[PDB]
Amino acid sequence: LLPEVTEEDQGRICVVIDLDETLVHSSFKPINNADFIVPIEIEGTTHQVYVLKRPYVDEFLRRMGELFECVLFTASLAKYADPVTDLLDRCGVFRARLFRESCVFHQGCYVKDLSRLGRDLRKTLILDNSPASYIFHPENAVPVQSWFDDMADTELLNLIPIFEELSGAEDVYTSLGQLRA
Ligand SMILES: [Mg+2]
Repeated sequence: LLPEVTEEDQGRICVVIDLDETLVHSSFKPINNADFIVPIEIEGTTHQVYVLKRPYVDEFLRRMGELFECVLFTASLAKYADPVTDLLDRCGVFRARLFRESCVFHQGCYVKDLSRLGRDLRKTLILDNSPASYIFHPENAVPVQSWFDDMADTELLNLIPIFEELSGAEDVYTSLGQLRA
């Protein structure tokens, strides 16, 4: 599902990161406030999508790129997720981008089956505001609050030390256990 790990990612934990409401929040409603506007052609017609970036996402993503092998894994469709991530990931942090079709369908949910990834699950984390994405691996999860438009959010700032603590772990199940301890 994922390309072979690179030379530089060699010993790194693999962190799977969701897009909508975790890193960004999108809408069809025009706003003046928006960080990006992306044209998406819908059933062959063209819809402006207005995207707000979550506070600190740029610095959060940069640090993560220094510490982990970062993957984007979203249940949204590529035609949306690729341009939005292209503009969001202004430093090239994501090694891979997986979309709706790499998810499994579980009666109406799209689950991110971490075991299809080709990485040691003892060295994999998932960051996602929907517990339904991680039905099969809640023990690898680092939950995060949904975000929409709150400019005073500091959740990604709060989480940086957390991942800083985790980044050298040999088994995430032990580490998350001691973090929660
Ligand atoms: Mg989400």
